[PDB]
Amino acid sequence: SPWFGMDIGGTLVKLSYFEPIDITAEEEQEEVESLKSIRKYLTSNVAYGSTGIRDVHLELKDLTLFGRRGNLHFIRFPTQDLPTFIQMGRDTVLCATGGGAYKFEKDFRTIGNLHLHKLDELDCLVKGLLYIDSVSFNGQAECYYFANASEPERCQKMPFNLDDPYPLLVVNIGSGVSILAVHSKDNYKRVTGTSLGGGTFLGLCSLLTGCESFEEALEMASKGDSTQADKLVRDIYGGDYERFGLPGWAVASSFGNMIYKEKRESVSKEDLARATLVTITNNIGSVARMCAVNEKINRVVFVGNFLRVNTLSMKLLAYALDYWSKGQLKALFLEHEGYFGAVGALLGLPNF
Amino acid sequence: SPWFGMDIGGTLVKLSYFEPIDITAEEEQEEVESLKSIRKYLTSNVAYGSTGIRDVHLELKDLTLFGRRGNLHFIRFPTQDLPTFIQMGRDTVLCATGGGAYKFEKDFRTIGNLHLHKLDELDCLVKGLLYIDSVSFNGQAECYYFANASEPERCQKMPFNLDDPYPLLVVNIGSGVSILAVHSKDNYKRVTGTSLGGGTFLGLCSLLTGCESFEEALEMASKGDSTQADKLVRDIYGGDYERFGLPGWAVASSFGNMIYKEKRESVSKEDLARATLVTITNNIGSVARMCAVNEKINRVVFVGNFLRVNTLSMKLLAYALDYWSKGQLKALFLEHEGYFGAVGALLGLPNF
Ligand SMILES: Nc1ncnc2c1ncn2[C@@H]1O[C@H](COP(=O)(O)OP(=O)(O)NP(=O)(O)O)[C@@H](O)[C@H]1O
Ligand SMILES: Nc1ncnc2c1ncn2[C@@H]1O[C@H](COP(=O)(O)OP(=O)(O)NP(=O)(O)O)[C@@H](O)[C@H]1O
Ligand SMILES: CC(C)c1ccc(CC(=O)N2CCN(c3ccc(C#N)cn3)CC2)cc1
Ligand SMILES: CC(C)c1ccc(CC(=O)N2CCN(c3ccc(C#N)cn3)CC2)cc1
Ligand SMILES: [Mg+2]
Ligand SMILES: [Mg+2]
Repeated sequence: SPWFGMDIGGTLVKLSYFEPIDITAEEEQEEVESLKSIRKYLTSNVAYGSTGIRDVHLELKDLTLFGRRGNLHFIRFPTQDLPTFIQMGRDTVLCATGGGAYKFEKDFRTIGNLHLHKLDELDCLVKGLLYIDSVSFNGQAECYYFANASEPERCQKMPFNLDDPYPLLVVNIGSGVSILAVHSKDNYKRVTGTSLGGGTFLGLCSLLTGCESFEEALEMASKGDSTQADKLVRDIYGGDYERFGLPGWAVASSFGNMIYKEKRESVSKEDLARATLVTITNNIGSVARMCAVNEKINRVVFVGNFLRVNTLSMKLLAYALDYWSKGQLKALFLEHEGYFGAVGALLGLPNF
Repeated sequence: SPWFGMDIGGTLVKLSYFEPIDITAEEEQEEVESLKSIRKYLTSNVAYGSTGIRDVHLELKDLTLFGRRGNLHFIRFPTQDLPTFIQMGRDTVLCATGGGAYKFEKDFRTIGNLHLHKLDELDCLVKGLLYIDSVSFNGQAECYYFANASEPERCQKMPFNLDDPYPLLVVNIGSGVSILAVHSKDNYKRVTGTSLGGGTFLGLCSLLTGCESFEEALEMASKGDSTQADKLVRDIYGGDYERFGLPGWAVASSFGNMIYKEKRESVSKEDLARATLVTITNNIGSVARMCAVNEKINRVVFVGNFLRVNTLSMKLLAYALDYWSKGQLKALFLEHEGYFGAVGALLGLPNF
């Protein structure tokens, strides 16, 4: 049986796969050809079908897991294409997490003799996050922050140490947003959540701009000016609102300038894409800040695939969290952003 | 000099006007004709120009203020039309608040010999709110809640007593959102705010549906089905997420179903209008709940003109705040929702 970990979310399926690299002579002979064929298919291709992608740059090499040396691979594809994955599989013990482990439980059992073990979404997230950080990213730090995020001339990616991680606030930006307070390896709760996450950015941006992919919406947002759509504090006061420390550049009303017909007619798609990203990102950071104050936690780590190849949101979160907390909260990020549930599911394998 | 109070916000100008009803014989003769003309223009018309509206139903009659009996009138018009108001005025001491008191200060001084006194936006809000509640709404309660908001068969408007108001959380839903913790009549702070307020609803709904007015967007939203655009918990899990008490009907990702091209092509404008309202309203209630927990305040009062003629948002806030706090927080509303700053400004008149 191959060692898989699967996180089936609302938008993306994430898969962690452990490739043994210490296969002896007798072990190779005992291999069934279908197992040799699966391992060869996964390691010789980086694109699977039309929508499966292996993130090669995230691979953990020479990892000791369950007493064996191997490489840990990270693979993703849209949940919309899970029926194709299952039909491929019908041509093994599967630890699965995310909402789709329950929604698609009966579909996985169409694969004969397959043993599906459902694991809690946020239980695997914590276990996966603490494991990857503990084994490091091939000797490098798994966690990083943006030093001097208030100054763009100095704002640069710098590694961050989480050797004693607790207490920790985890902000999981997937389709929606889950916010976790991690007090120890076995003591953690879901503080709250918000429904304004990656799916809101993607869904709204698709309505407003007609973009056809997450990467395309990010590309449009990088060329736009969100202030063409948003109403700023200085549009209401003429400048700063000194009494309550609100700078003129702060957004008073997201999309607030779109109440005027002439401004809707002069706004571009790139402006709307950017305003969507800024609106979603600032609201996530603001909610994260409120939970951090309530939980008395000053380390806020952001995960989930809303932030993959999305440096704009990361810098925005880094600047905003630092500015609005007056340097008392630090925005932290992790190289394996969206795969921690898949890893945590894989780690539940010995329990069966 | 007529007694005006003016709150010039980002979207709407609010005006409170005190009409003396105890004018003696000698007082009437000493009246200048322009003062008789202004008083007659305001009390004999309910529509001023093309965009000014007097909310007759809110009028406080036989009010004793500054030692005189009179009626308190409530008038509104768009800030976009303030130049017309000023040009009418150029054909008096003015206490003004809101961001526009600073942005348009030089324009008000084009009226000769006019004395403009700027007052803090949230200072007038608190003073105005506590005053209107103290004098009551013509013998009726100014404050009301929705009893049994969890059950639609019993959900009905019921008056609420605020005779000892403190402590109080005030959630001012204007263009953006301001959240205030009121600890006493002179001790209060702005806890935080969010940029997802009435202007976001109006601005986004205009982009998505082409609606031309706030009332039209509310009319569209009442006919729509927000679940056509939003991704629910049961769309991800297949049902409830029992582990963390998330019901299947809860919104996991606002506009999250708009990532699929076929769902964008079958969604209606009414659905998008409703999803915009639900998204904005739930986020406001969720932020209000987080501030209430942090401030240890269980009375949350919502004001601002996002909720005028908007019972859908009020019931939504009443149900959501009660559900997610398990009955520990009460959503409260006030009949004079958007006029408290204008009233508070009027009350600063003796200080000059
Ligand atoms: N290739 C991609 N396709 C789709 N969305 C992408 C892609 N890359 C990044 N994203 C973003 O990542 C978000 C989903 O991230 P992810 O953490 O995988 O959520 P999820 O687990 O699938 N949904 P959830 O059930 O809430 O956990 C989307 O809403 C997008 O904003
Ligand atoms: N006739 C109307 N015209 C415009 N907006 C309306 C109207 N009726 C209700 N609204 C809503 O009320 C919101 C503005 O309420 P209001 O409390 O007056 O904010 P404001 O003071 O003008 N802006 P702010 O500077 O943030 O205080 C708008 O964003 C709409 O959602
Ligand atoms: C007074 C009226 C006009 C008004 C002004 C401003 C606002 C909005 C507001 O007050 N703010 C914006 C959002 N802010 C953030 C943003 C990101 C992070 C992080 N990480 C934390 N906070 C808080 C302040 C409404 C109405
Ligand atoms: C686990 C993933 C799929 C997920 C589920 C759910 C959510 C959203 C969420 O968790 N919630 C919705 C917003 N909620 C509100 C709404 C109104 C009020 C008030 N007044 C208070 N809370 C909190 C819970 C994200 C990701
Ligand atoms: Mg997920
Ligand atoms: Mg206002």
